[PDB]
Amino acid sequence: VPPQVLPFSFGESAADVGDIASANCVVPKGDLPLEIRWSLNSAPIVNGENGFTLVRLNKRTSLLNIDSLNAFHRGVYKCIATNPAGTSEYVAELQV
Amino acid sequence: VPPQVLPFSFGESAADVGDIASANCVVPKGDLPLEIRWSLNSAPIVNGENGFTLVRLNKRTSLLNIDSLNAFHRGVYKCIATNPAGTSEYVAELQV
Repeated sequence: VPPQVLPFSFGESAADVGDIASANCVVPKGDLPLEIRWSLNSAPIVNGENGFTLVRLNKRTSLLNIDSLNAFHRGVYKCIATNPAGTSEYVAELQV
Repeated sequence: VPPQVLPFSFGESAADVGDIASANCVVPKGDLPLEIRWSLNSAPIVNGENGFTLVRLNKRTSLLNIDSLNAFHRGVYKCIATNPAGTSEYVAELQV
C-alpha cells in the first residue's frame, strides 16, 4: 500500500508578519514505515532553522509550525510521504 | 482584540475504523492569554480519554489527534478560543 496525504491548509492564504502559521500533514493510509518531509519552494525544511518547527507527533502525522512569520516564509509548502510502495504529496500556499 | 479561529479540517469527512485522524486549531490573532478547548457533539474532549490526544504545541495552536478511530469519534468537532475580549470557534465533521 502506497501512502496518501490528506489535503491540508494553513487555514489561510496570507498572514501578517510576526503572526504564527501552522499546517498539518496527515497520512492515515499507507504501508509503514513512512518518511514525511516538509519543503518551502522545493527547498527542504529542517527542524530548528529559518523559524520553522517540525513535530512528528505521530508515525502518520507531521505538524509544521511557524512562531514568527517573515518575508521568507511566503511561498509554496509541500508535505511528501514515502514508503517502499510509493510516494504521495499535497501542496499549500502562503504569503506575507 | 478577541480571538479568531482559522478554518480547519481533518482532510476528510469520513475515515475507517482503526485509522488515525488529526485536526489543527490555529488562533494567529487575538489577545493573550487564550483558552482553547475541544469538544465532540457539544461534549468536552479531554487529553487521555476516549482515544483522544490534545497537544497545546503553542499558545496559539491546539492539535487534536486520534490514533485508533472507532464508532464514538464520529460526529461534530469544535475548537473554541476564549480571551477576556471575546470568543471564537470553528466546526468540522467526521464519520466512521
